[PDB]
Amino acid sequence: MGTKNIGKGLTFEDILLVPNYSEVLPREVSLETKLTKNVSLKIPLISSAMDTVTEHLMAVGMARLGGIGIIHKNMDMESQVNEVLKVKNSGGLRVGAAIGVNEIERAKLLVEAGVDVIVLDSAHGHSLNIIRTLKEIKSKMNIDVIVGNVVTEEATKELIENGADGIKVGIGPGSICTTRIVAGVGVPQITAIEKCSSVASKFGIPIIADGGIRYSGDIGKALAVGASSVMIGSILAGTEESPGEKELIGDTVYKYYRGMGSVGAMKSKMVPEGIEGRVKYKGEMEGVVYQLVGGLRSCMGYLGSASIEELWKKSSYVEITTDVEIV
Amino acid sequence: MGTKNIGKGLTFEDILLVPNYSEVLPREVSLETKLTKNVSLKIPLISSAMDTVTEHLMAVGMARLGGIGIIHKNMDMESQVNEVLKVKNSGGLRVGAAIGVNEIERAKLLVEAGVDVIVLDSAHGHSLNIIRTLKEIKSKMNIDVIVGNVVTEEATKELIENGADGIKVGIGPGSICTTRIVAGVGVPQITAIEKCSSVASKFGIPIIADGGIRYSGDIGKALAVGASSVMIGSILAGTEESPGEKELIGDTVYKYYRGMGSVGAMKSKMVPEGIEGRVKYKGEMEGVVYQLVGGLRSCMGYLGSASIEELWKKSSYVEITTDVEIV
Amino acid sequence: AMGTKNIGKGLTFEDILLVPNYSEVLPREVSLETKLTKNVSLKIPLISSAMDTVTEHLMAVGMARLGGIGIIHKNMDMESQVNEVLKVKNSGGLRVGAAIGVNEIERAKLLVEAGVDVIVLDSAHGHSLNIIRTLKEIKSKMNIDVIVGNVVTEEATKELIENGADGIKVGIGPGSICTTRIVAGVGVPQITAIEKCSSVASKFGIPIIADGGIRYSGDIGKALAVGASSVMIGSILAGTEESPGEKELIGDTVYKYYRGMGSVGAMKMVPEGIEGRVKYKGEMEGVVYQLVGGLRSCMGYLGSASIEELWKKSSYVEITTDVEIV
Amino acid sequence: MGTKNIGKGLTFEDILLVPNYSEVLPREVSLETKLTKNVSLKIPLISSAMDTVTEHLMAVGMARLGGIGIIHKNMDMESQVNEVLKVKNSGGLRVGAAIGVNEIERAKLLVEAGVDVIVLDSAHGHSLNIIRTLKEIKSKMNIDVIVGNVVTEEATKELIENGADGIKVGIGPGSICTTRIVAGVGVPQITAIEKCSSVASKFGIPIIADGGIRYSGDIGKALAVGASSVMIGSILAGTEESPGEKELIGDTVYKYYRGMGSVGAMKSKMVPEGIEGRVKYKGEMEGVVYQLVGGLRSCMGYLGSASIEELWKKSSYVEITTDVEIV
Ligand SMILES: C/C(=N\OCCN)c1cccc(C(C)(C)NC(=O)Nc2ccc(Cl)c([N+](=O)[O-])c2)c1
Ligand SMILES: C/C(=N\OCCN)c1cccc(C(C)(C)NC(=O)Nc2ccc(Cl)c([N+](=O)[O-])c2)c1
Ligand SMILES: C/C(=N\OCCN)c1cccc(C(C)(C)NC(=O)Nc2ccc(Cl)c([N+](=O)[O-])c2)c1
Ligand SMILES: C/C(=N\OCCN)c1cccc(C(C)(C)NC(=O)Nc2ccc(Cl)c([N+](=O)[O-])c2)c1
Ligand SMILES: O=c1[nH]cnc2c1ncn2[C@@H]1O[C@H](COP(=O)(O)O)[C@@H](O)[C@H]1O
Ligand SMILES: O=c1[nH]cnc2c1ncn2[C@@H]1O[C@H](COP(=O)(O)O)[C@@H](O)[C@H]1O
Ligand SMILES: O=c1[nH]cnc2c1ncn2[C@@H]1O[C@H](COP(=O)(O)O)[C@@H](O)[C@H]1O
Ligand SMILES: O=c1[nH]cnc2c1ncn2[C@@H]1O[C@H](COP(=O)(O)O)[C@@H](O)[C@H]1O
Repeated sequence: MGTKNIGKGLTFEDILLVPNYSEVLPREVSLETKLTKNVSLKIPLISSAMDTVTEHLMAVGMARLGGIGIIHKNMDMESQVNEVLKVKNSGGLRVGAAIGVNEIERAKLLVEAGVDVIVLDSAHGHSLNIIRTLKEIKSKMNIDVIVGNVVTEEATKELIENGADGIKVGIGPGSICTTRIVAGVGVPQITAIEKCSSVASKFGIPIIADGGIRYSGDIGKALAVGASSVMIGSILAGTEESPGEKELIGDTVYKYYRGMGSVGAMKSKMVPEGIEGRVKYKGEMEGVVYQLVGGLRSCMGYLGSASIEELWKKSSYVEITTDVEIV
Repeated sequence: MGTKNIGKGLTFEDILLVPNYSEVLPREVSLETKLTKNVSLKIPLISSAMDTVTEHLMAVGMARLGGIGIIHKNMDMESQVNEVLKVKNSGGLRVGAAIGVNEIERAKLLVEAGVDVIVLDSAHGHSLNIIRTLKEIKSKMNIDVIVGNVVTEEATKELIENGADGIKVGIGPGSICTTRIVAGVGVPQITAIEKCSSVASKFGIPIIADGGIRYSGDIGKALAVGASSVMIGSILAGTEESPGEKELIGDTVYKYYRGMGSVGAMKSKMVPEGIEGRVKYKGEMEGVVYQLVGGLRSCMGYLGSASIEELWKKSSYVEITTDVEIV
Repeated sequence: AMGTKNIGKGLTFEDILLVPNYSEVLPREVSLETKLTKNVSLKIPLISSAMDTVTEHLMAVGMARLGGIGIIHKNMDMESQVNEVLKVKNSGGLRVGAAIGVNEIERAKLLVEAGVDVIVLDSAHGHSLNIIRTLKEIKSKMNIDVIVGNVVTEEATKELIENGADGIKVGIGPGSICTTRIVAGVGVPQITAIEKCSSVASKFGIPIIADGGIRYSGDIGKALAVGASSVMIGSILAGTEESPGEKELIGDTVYKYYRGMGSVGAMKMVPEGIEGRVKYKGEMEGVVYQLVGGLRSCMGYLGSASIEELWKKSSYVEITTDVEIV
Repeated sequence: MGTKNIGKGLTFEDILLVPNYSEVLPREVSLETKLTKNVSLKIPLISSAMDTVTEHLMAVGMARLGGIGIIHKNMDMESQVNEVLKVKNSGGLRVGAAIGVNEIERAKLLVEAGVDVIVLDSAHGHSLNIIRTLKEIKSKMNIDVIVGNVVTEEATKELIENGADGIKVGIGPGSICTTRIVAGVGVPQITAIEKCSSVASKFGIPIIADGGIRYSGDIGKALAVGASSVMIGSILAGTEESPGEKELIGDTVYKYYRGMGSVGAMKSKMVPEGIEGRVKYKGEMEGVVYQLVGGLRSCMGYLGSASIEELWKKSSYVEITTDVEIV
């Protein structure tokens, strides 16, 4: 009854994947995927380009486990290049790096330093400035470019037309995100993946599902509705390999975790669109990633899918509504 | 299922605005709007006509920042006139003043005092007494009259036909409102703005979205579905410029904030339709208004809208369902 | 809706809001006169519940004086119930009701002889053989208006009316102290239940009593708006001084006992009500004043000068379900 | 709005049963039911095959009250056989026993020991391994086999065609279940029973509703939408007859209750799909079961159903939205 009402948006919590006939065990499924149309991964996990999540140590950790880390850009170009070189000089290991609009010089140095992918990011990926930066990169240098963040078919189509090698989806869903309350803007993440994958898959362009992952189950849901990989922040921020500081709040140890659109991140008249928060310290990332990969394998076993491509073809979900004390 | 069921009603929390292709930056958008058909504002913010929110200092503050304040009527005619004169005597600043049903004498004195707009208020705007008062004002004096509060198409049409220069929308959504629980009456504010805007827009008559604003994001939502401006109470009640008293509750400083239909406000056999509450002290209104305006600019940027006219044209929304500890 | 046994969405009071109409009537001007049964009228549409923590003679005298009516509960010997009814009648000839259960023909007889104005035939499941038999037997042996409940369906409403019901009490599920939903898994949301039952009863001119679930004055307006002629109230009145419930100090607050008639204590088993406590509210007149005031406000918003007009003009909208009150 | 969306899933809390005309009292209803196509029970209650719920003492209690207990498999074959023999030597009492995939030797020993039903269970019942194990059992020995857990029509149909004598439904609903959050997989239990019973009732094959029972009212709901019986874990875990350990926490006594997919159960590199929890100690199981049976009787009385078969015929439900302090 609303003219401007385009429908009901679903987030991860709104749905559950329905089991299929299965002939494959969790241990047997292949988790190989495409990061961009020219770069592959062994597992579909990416660490977020945030200054409390990913520098060289996190990037090295991610790559060793078959994923990839995106070096954040909240540092001068020289330091970012050096972080990339740190990962690259640690054996033949893939690594990514973030840039912002009009940062062509930063992009050039990164590419020279041997980065495998450039992540061109903005709060609003479907914009004139972003597209102009994209076209400039593709014409000046030889590199795969992931562009984001977008949530619509139209955005996805236009970015692909201008040379996007990967599409990053997510406005609204981040754990430290306040765009939804500051600007009133967003799209629930399942719906956003569905819309963007509906265009991108037609062109063989990978969708990165960015933000809102809380449990391993969410990874399965994101991939099932069309994503090729997921980008993760808060979960990895609590690990020993994250660059964030530590603080003892009362009894337990916490790691700092802040949005790149927070007051503190922007200092490194403002209208912040992210908070500065704390997450519980969780130790080594390897144990953390193992559980995440373990959960996804279990999911794909339930859906009888031996690969992500198969999962796209076989998956379906149900909408759900939203006395034992756990030890 | 019920014949009397007119459908599902949405409030601000129920929806999220969808991003469009954008070639305008937040800093570049124009927030100019019409308060009434003959009075314009530089920003679409109005402070509520309540005795804990708007007297002359709040009204001056709002006017200086491009908005307007409505002097409340919980005082003798002479006192209300003097408050208006205080705003008027400090630069050529705009100001409004509230009156109730049959208060023709008060309105006359306010108009003579140079008030820019009269706000004819009632719990139930769509009524015989309100219409009569409106017609009497329009025939005895020359001034723009805003009439409210209403939530239906029929109400909006009738008030416009009888000469209303602006329509104030909102029954149910105010933070201190108990009409919904005392009378069981109301309409969720997004739905109410849509219904009323569907009639008023072709007439070129501005809709004021009154009540329920908690975050800057809500302002964007209100304007996007048809409103020309928003009226705000509780957010401004906490500022140093509001007339409410201060109380120290344990650790933090609070300001009094009460509905004009509360027992205490009606004392200044009763059946109250508002509560007497407290809100945290927030300091200078300038910083508060800065954030609100900033959030709206962010919104219009996401929606590629360089003006409010453009926002009405381009906006769409999605209906939504309703680990990190903030520092 | 995907399930073959799914008959649709059920709405309770909290699920909806009444939409304002054009109004030419003030809250003070509306008439609250209504029918209790097709032969008994009331000045206000409020009934106090037939529970042993809510209504004995003092509550029933309170209700009647204010324009409503009280239903004396049946958790007492027959002679005792008659004496309560006689206490109400001895003071101004005020109207009063009384509850009976299935097969309690002797009790109904004594009550009618005592001058009761209406008999309330009550069961957990009103649409049953035993209830129908008792109803038919009453109508044939004595001359009295009989309210029957509780029911939630069109077919229940129709059959009870065809067997002589003078009023229909609607409510399975909504009571504040009710656990039928949890114990039996049974019930219908109260807005939907009133709509279904009134759709049948309005054709025969038989009043609907909306029983249970009232928390705020606004709920009264909603119930009447969708077809009810009156509402029955328990927990709100249970905290008043006129209620027969005991009082207990818990912490720094005085509480009144309030228990379901299907609770262990009331029956003294598979209980379908809880034993609870409600905050003490003082005299009932002030409480009833607020309730009536809120309903007047509602009828003013909906431009309805009477309950009849409210039935004709009312519509509602479905809704989704940092100012700190002093 | 989503193509892979198969609809809204309902759990127990989402519905309420609608009363029918009744000519039967709660005390008059028959609770007799089929456990499998060749085994009948006096009441439709089964205790879960978990090591904190059912060993011989629980199984004897369930049998004497008219139901049945399923001896868990987290013990050696000889120990499980010994538990079965303990129940059989306590008079002619029904008893069941659980096996996993490929546990043909275990099944043979249990059958030779006089077990009345084999419960072939897996996290994902609709799989190649489960089907092969089923066909192997049916071909090598003579016993009724209950197979689970499944949530779909296709799964139900295939297991039945391959010789299942009972179908256990439930992926998602258990009180200690985290398959939902670890794998992102599940189906709300009312919907799951509906889908599976739509197939199984055509073949006269009983549906067991497994998991998520919290109140007696839930049993009525499960049977009403097509189940022949319900399996219960958490409710019975707190009884004196459960094998769980006891522990004082504060001033209240708790019993241990853990998923069989918990790390604690699998110890008796893990990716658990159940939690380790505690439930309040509730004394003898007899009083507990009495309330559940009484609740179901009350339900069938409301629905005018003198038997479960009649309940299937007459039942309907409504979908619902989801100041008195209890003593
Ligand atoms: C929200 C955000 N990042 O989010 C990542 C995707 N969820 C973020 C990161 C750093 C700074 C900021 C800040 C600077 C706080 N805010 C924005 O940039 N907001 C914004 C609003 C509308 C538009 Cl159209 C544009 N734009 O680039 O043209 C930007 C935000
Ligand atoms: C609720 C309210 N204001 O709300 C502002 C808009 N949300 C308010 C303010 C002062 C006094 C009151 C009081 C006096 C407490 N309440 C009403 O006036 N209620 C009301 C109900 C229905 C009608 Cl039909 C009429 N009417 O005069 O025609 C009035 C309420
Ligand atoms: C639930 C209830 N009253 O509710 C009033 C309306 N909500 C109540 C009052 C006293 C005792 C009880 C008790 C005795 C606790 N429970 C029932 O009577 N339950 C019940 C269930 C199904 C049927 Cl079919 C019948 N029946 O008489 O035919 C009765 C309940
Ligand atoms: C979840 C569960 N039981 O649930 C009972 C019914 N809800 C459970 C019990 C013991 C171990 C486990 C463990 C071992 C923790 N997890 C699984 O077995 N998970 C799983 C995932 C997908 C598949 Cl395709 C299969 N499989 O049948 O090969 C198994 C889980
Ligand atoms: O300040 C911000 N505001 C909104 N989103 C942000 C901000 N900073 C980072 N993000 C996004 O949030 C994601 C992480 O989401 P999380 O894993 O749910 O913590 C990142 O990959 C970014 O896309
Ligand atoms: O007592 C009352 N009851 C209901 N609404 C009120 C009352 N007093 C003021 N209002 C409305 O509530 C608005 C403020 O809502 P808020 O900004 O959400 O606090 C005012 O502009 C009035 O329209
Ligand atoms: O024990 C019980 N179980 C269920 N309903 C009850 C029980 N006792 C009283 N009731 C109902 O609950 C109504 C009161 O509801 P309340 O006003 O919401 O407290 C009564 O008028 C009865 O219809
Ligand atoms: O570890 C587990 N993960 C998920 N489900 C489990 C696990 N262990 C047992 N279950 C299921 O949960 C049921 C008990 O559900 P409850 O009665 O709601 O506690 C059992 O009968 C099993 O079907």
